Amino acid sequence: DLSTCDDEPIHIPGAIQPHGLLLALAADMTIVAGSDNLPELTGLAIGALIGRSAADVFDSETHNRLTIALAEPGAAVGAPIAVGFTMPDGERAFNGSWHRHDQLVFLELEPPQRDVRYPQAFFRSVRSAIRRLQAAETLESACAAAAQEVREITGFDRVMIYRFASDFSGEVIAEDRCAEVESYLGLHFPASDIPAQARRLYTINPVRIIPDINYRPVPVTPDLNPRTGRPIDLSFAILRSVSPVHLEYMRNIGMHGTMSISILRGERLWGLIACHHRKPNYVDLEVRQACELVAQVLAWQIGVMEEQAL
Amino acid sequence: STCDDEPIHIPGAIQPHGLLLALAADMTIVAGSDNLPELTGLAIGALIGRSAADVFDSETHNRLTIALAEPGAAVGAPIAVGFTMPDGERAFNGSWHRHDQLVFLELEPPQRDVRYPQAFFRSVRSAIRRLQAAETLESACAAAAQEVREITGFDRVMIYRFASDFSGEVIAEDRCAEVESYLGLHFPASDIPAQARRLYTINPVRIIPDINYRPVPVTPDLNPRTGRPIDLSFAILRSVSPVHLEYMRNIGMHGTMSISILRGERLWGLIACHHRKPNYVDLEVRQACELVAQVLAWQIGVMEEQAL
Ligand SMILES: *C/C=C1/C(=C/c2[nH]c(/C=C3[NH+]=C(/C=C4\NC(=O)C(C=C)=C4C)C(C)=C\3CCC(=O)O)c(CCC(=O)O)c2C)NC(=O)[C@H]1C
Ligand SMILES: *C/C=C1/C(=C/c2[nH]c(/C=C3[NH+]=C(/C=C4\NC(=O)C(C=C)=C4C)C(C)=C\3CCC(=O)O)c(CCC(=O)O)c2C)NC(=O)[C@H]1C
Repeated sequence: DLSTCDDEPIHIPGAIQPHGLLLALAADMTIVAGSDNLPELTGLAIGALIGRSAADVFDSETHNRLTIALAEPGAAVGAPIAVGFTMPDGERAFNGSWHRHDQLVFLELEPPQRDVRYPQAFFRSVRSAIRRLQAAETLESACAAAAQEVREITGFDRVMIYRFASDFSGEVIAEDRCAEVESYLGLHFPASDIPAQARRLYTINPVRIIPDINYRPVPVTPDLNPRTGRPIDLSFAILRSVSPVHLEYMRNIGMHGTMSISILRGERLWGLIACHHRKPNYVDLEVRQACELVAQVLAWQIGVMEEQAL
Repeated sequence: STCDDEPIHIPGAIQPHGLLLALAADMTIVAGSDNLPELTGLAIGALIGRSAADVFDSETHNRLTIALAEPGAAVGAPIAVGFTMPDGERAFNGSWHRHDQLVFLELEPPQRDVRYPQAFFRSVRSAIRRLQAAETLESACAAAAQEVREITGFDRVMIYRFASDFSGEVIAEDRCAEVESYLGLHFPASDIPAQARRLYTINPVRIIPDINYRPVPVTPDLNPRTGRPIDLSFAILRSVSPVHLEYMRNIGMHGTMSISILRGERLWGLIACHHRKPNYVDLEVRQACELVAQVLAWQIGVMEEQAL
């Protein structure tokens, strides 16, 4: 008390965070469910899109891009996709990401933030970040370089490299932060801070962001997968509404924006790049992707160093 | 030292798929490519001595001043460019670099395509996974060649490793069934002479989308600081040795791109890409190919086996 930790079904909250929209599609692209904010940011209104083809809802270019993406052999758990609608109004572009799960195709839409951000310049800077990281030659220094790069690209107040021990307790082994915030370097945390069902989720889905912990959830309606007759599994949805217990925990330490990226050493959860901001901090899909690439390169380095000996 | 002698860094010309402008440190226009009127409606004659502010829009001028002002590294970076002009305004995909006391801008008209080229992140994520699963140098190079071919669509992608005498061997390859294999062939050092090699050690990417291009003169071809021809070593548009052009014409490949594989300071090898037809490589693509080369070189280093 609390020892009910592992029991919360965090993957089926029936709701998302309000900063994007979510549509759930059948394989033939009929809309089966949608976030209740679909009228505002866009159409009008769920009961109105339900049963319509997503293809009569978005762009001709978007439908083509999605058909290409979904035909691409080798699963992948989805990817970015540029999305546009034209409506009675009414022409909007979104940063989309799709994914397949639970026998549905999900489309999440985020309005493009930060306001350019020339992508060619951003790719070049990502390459340079990767170069600095790959030049580190010890575990702490690779971890510190990783935290510095992520901090640089995301502007987060405090970026921490959290390493799991064999019992899933953990320690902050590297950190880059603004001098105004507290250091967590060297601090140890028990396993129950990230309970077993979260660790499972974070092994299969390596990126999460909660830009404002004080958000009001938006329901997904109907919250019923027609393929299962049960609530829709939002495990792979970037917009998934998270456990209220975690949000209380964040409020408790005074950080209203958070993101973390799993560091996967093979198929195993080695640690996290954990990021805290004092106020809300929205991070574009492109920047989240750069942070994922950083964790991927860092994981590879960690493995090479682990194979050293002997 | 005979194939060594061609002054490849000073051709006084570029390839016609972009334009080049050269600016003094105070941003006045020093020189530009003769296709300015065709691509922009403005003449070089009307541009020499004029300020960058007086020529590009304010947002471009800002981006560029900020990029150049950034302290520390970078020979250069990508930049989005628009022109001020009475006839209106045109957007270009830009890079700048600094070299020989000049600042260069290279600009290409924006991509217009019926096709859907692949995305930087997905392509790099997938390439690292594959490289990482590899357990030998040869398999790591083959994964690199296969990823670069997938990203680019090139008919043949080869990993060319230099020996200590700077001869070379194609140690991995991916190709379409329609073109011959070069896998396991050795080539003499003369195929990439000493001055090209030195260039390719400091400037790691080269692209010749159409080897039968009509070179476009840079005017004036005279650096005001230096009284010598404009040094285009870091220009991605530089017009390339016509000897190397004929070398490709002779093997029927009309589009090429290569990326250096660098091991610290040493030119270790090339990712060499051949296409039968001209091949204009998407800008996101060339960056992904560059990152593949950097991660491969790291991996080659690891397999070399530690910390000096
Ligand atoms: C009994 C329930 C508890 C609990 C539940 C819980 N916690 C999470 C998710 C996270 N917990 C995190 C822990 C840390 N962040 C840090 O910075 C550090 C130390 C440096 C630790 C130990 C992290 C990073 C997450 C991921 C989310 C994020 O990045 O902010 C969940 C799952 C939330 C969700 O995905 O729905 C749950 C159920 N935490 C507890 O302390 C006890 C009371
Ligand atoms: C005496 C002059 C000769 C000569 C000159 C030359 N060659 C280059 C540049 C390249 N040569 C290349 C060689 C290969 N490409 C391949 O695929 C293979 C086989 C696997 C080989 C040996 C390459 C890759 C380049 C870089 C350009 C590219 O990627 O297409 C230059 C310099 C061109 C320039 O940068 O201006 C010169 C002067 N080559 C000869 O064979 C003799 C006759």
